[PDB]
Amino acid sequence: SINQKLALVIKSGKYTLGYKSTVKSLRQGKSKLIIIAANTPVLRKSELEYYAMLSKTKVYYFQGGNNELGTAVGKLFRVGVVSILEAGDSDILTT
RNA sequence: AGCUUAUCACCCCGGAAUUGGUUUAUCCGGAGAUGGGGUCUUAUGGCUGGAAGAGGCCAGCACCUUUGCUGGCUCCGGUGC
Repeated sequence: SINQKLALVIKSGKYTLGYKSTVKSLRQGKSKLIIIAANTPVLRKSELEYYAMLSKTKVYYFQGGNNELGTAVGKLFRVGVVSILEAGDSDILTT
């Protein structure tokens, strides 16, 4: 269950929301996992994948739109991409 | 004609729930709000050149007359379903 794993990292780990801040984290090497919404434009999705290739960052594709991804991270606004800086008690990186 | 002048739009920094901003009219923001600093269109307005030498309003003089001559002032504001 990705929703339960993603909910746990919010309460303990360090995360980052939004496209502009995610690219900054990948550029600095601080990112460990990126989650992309289903309805993200392909050109933006293609650019994010290219950035993760250069920094050797694992990419996960969320099975839902930006409305659904925002709910999973416990926010009342749409989220297009989520960058995980470091996990806490969750094992999302090892699953 | 020169300088300058803008709602909208756009850029940089930054990263938002204790949701904020905002129109008479409810729309916008992690696809990046509010905020701080910038860029641009010149509708339009301001100052200056054009240009006071013009035009306007008066006063004092010549005189059949071709008809003129000499003087001053022409400034500074307010208001709107």
